[PDB]
Amino acid sequence: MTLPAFKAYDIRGRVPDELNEDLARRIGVALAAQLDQGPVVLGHDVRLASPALQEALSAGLRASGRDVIDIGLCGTEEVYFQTDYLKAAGGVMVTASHNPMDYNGMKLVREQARPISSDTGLFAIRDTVAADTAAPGEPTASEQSRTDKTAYLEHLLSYVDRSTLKPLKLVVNAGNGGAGLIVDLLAPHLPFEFVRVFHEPDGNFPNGIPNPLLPENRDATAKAVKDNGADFGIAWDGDFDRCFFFDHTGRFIEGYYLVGLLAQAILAKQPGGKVVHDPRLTWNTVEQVEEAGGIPVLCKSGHAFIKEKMRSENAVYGGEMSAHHYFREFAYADSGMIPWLLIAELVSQSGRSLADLVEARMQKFPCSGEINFKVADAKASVARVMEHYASLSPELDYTDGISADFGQWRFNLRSSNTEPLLRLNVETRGDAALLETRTQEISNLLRG
Ligand SMILES: O=P(O)(O)O[C@H]1OC[C@@H](O)[C@H](O)[C@H]1O
Ligand SMILES: O=P(O)(O)O[C@H]1OC[C@@H](O)[C@H](O)[C@H]1O
Ligand SMILES: [Mg+2]
Repeated sequence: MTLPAFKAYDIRGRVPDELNEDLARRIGVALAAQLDQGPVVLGHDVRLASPALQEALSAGLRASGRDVIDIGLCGTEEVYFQTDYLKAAGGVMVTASHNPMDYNGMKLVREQARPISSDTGLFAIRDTVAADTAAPGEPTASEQSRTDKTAYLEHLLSYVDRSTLKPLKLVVNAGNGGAGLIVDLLAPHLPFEFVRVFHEPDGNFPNGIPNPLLPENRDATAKAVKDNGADFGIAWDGDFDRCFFFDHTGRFIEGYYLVGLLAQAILAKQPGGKVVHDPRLTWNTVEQVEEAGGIPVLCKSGHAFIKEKMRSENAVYGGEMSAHHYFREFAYADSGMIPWLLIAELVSQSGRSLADLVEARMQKFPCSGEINFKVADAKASVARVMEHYASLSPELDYTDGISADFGQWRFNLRSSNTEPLLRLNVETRGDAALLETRTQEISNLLRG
């Protein structure tokens, strides 16, 4: 077999049988052989074992003659930003944010923070590590500590006109991940009043592993919004490359609707741009992008595909319904910080609440939410769905699984690239009844 920690998009496994300091050192050696010239940026998340894994990575890299730029405890987006900003040969973020307590991982990028994925270097690294029985060399390169966040913070603040911001009251919930450290560095330069929930970084995660999608975790942010009369709330995953929004009523806003909203926010600053979106939920994004004079570009889901498509299109912005938002000048990469700054500015300038910014769009294009299925035979289940609907002759697109457009309703059905599951999304043209009957019909077919 092969080392199971090497997945399609990153490295992820239980410590210490699937990921440990010796593997991390070997990964550093192998990474050095996979990159063009230059130093390598390293950072890590709040998990207790993360520093030691980073240090082993550094030892392997420096044994291979790579200078290391240690950016410290950070978010994943800071590894992306510093790798590109400093013109480094690549970067590694030590994190496996959503996984259980005994798990860690690594996200790897090359020049300009371009992803290293299974077919673009990661499995080459895996195979080198797998066969590497050499004794560890000693370091022949240096490590520098570079914890200055000025250029990163200035980049974040460039997405808003400070003089137009109003003193909104914002709930922020880092979930004991790392997001609060950036919020607090930004706060002196913003007029907002922050209500800080689960704010201190704690790798023991006393309030649960950060995952705002779990209803119990979602409810902590919703309660804080309602109880404090906040204008909106923001929660993050642990490495804070994903952001999650709650309007003033406490209602969680499905990520689908933020894609169109953020696209309009960016198109106001960069008119006529191309906007990359995924195939799971589309109609609202296409309409809002075109209404704002942008050009929507359909792309397979998954951060590496989004980024490569954005690059080829000079796209100003990309958005996935899975809470990932990508910005051209941010190394074409995803940020959990840029989106809430943009939303705070929209609310400030428009005088409209976040609820009003999305309400009509949610009524116009209601969606199922992503529904996941572990079935005995994914291929037979997909075929059962398609055969059932054949007599209606949907328009079919195979960008990412199967997308079927029936006119007043559509669905996307695909296999996950990170887990052995099928993922379903359905939306309709303003018809909540059709949404529910079709969702339940597909569900029954998949479970058959
Ligand atoms: O654990 P994370 O690396 O923070 O999240 C990743 O794995 C979980 C997915 O929901 C995310 O979209 C993906 O980015
Ligand atoms: O498991 P997957 O569905 O293949 O990928 C997920 O993890 C990475 C994100 O880019 C995707 O949008 C998210 O859906
Ligand atoms: Mg994350």
